[PDB]
Amino acid sequence: YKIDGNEVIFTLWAPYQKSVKLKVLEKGLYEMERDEKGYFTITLNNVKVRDRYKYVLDDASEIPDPASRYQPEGVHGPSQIIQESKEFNNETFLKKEDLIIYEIHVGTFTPEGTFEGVIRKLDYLKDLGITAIEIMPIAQFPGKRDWGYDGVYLYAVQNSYGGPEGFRKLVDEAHKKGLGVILDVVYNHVGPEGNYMVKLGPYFSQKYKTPWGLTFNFDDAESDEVRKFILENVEYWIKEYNVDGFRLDAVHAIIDTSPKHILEEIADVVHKYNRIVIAQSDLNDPRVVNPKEKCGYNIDAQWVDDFHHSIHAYLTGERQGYYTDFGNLDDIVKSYKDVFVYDGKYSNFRRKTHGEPVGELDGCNFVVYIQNHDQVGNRGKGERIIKLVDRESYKIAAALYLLSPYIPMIFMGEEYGEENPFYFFSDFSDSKLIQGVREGRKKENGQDTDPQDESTFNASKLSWKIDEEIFSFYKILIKMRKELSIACDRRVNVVNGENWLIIKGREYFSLYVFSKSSIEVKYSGTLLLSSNNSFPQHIEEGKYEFDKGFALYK
Ligand SMILES: OC[C@H]1O[C@H](O[C@H]2[C@H](O)[C@@H](O)[C@@H](O[C@H]3[C@H](O)[C@@H](O)[C@@H](O[C@H]4[C@H](O)[C@@H](O)[C@@H](O[C@@H]5[C@@H](O)[C@@H](O)O[C@H](CO)[C@H]5O)O[C@@H]4CO)O[C@@H]3CO)O[C@@H]2CO)[C@H](O)[C@@H](O)[C@@H]1O
Repeated sequence: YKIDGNEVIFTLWAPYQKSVKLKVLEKGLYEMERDEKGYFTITLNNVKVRDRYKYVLDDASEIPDPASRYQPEGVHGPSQIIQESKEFNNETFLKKEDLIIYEIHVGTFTPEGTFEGVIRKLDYLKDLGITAIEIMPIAQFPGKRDWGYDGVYLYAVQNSYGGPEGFRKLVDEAHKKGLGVILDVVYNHVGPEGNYMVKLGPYFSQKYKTPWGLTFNFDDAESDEVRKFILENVEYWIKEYNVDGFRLDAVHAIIDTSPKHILEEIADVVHKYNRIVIAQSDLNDPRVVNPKEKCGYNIDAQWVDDFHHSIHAYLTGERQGYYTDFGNLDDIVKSYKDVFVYDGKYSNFRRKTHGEPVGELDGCNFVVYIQNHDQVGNRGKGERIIKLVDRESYKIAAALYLLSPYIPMIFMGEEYGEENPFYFFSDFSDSKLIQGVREGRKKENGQDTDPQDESTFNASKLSWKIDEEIFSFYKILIKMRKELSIACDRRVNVVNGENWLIIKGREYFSLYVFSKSSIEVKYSGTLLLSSNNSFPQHIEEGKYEFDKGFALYK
């Protein structure tokens, strides 16, 4: 819908449909006008905020507005008219160079499990030193318990998180404290329950498919209209919620043979309105992130799993699944200096040459992390990294990524040493999709807890039980990162021995000692932070025997 004066126009794209009725609960049932492209319209003046509606089909069946701005009673319920309060700054205050990201899943972040709860932690976040929070998909999904990837109404803010007014409030309040909100949005597929679009027109592709559901149609017959639906969604989050930016989910699953790729156009929209886009890409292809004049889509930054895997594999000894491609110290140094470990070499996991070099792009085209919703949640037993390594090792990990040239991302809970798992959970009601997610989860991941069990979700709620030592260490890591100008700067000299490595920047050097070992230190510096009490205040060039631990010098 659109609010013009006293009156509101309803627009529904539905080429498969012969005629559609607008049905406003308590008001009437109105026949809509059809243009030759398959759009049905009607201008109404008896309509006010909070009115509810559905569309009734050829079928006589009723369905919610797929473009709904609010789904008060979940995915099968009526759509409802929201206040179009359309103030948005023309510019985000977030500077990409300065970005430190905090990943949040509203549902489990906080005893409340709502936006209100996240507002309550804003001081904490601000003080920690984070500059922007990334919110996992809030697009209306079935039930109350879901990561968000089963979202099925791209424009509706999940009822149970506190709806539109809550999300709006969360972003006004984070702006008030000087933090940005980044929104995780899903354009690659659509959840299995509560999707009605199939009945309306070719929203989805015959050609291609994703593991998680039906993919959008961007390049076959009738795709102008769907390109539009997605592009207007990024416009909408910006204007109607004043979001600062986006993390785009699984971009490698957004397939488009059009003359200009839909991803280049998404970036275009966000840049038109001066915002930030991060892509999750498994492609290891600089094309996602390269400028247009270099044939790229010009997305601002992309997740680099190779950094995370390097660290995790090495430190944990783990080799299941994608970890088989990793394990050596080498892999960490590689990712530390060429960004991608798979930059065009053979992957035994994938059984093909994977990736491409990234060139001279600086570090702030990439985001790195030792934890996140996937790298915890996709483990059968949801274990956080903190269960898989010792204490020294955990802090060494935090240092490796927060002191890296790349944009770092903390996974809610990581900073204070959360020990509770993060499981896959879902809340479908359809007994065939309940049966399907359980059997799927059991076999891709070896997940023994039931995703549809409420306890599984509860187990995943952050404890807020603070480990002051770990928390303090993060606080300083973040501070020192800013003071030392580490951000984006790829000019780092890295030496390694069997069980240690030293990384040296323009302003600093770090000691990463994985086992007691004897090291030649080529620099002089004074100590900024350390994982132990065993490193000197001031060190000089010379050879030293260190115990497992990390240290930072200037
Ligand atoms: O009817 C359609 C479809 O339904 C069924 O599929 C079910 C799956 O079996 C079940 O596992 C579940 O999938 C979950 C994933 O388990 C979970 O990992 C998550 O994944 C999202 C990530 O969180 C997100 O960050 C992103 O990450 C990556 C990709 O970038 C890339 O590297 O590939 C991996 C490998 O999977 C991803 O982790 O993208 C993910 C998806 O957006 O969320 C999904 C969705 O909830 O869910 C469905 C049903 O709930 C059925 O079995 C299937 O056969 C059928 O075709």
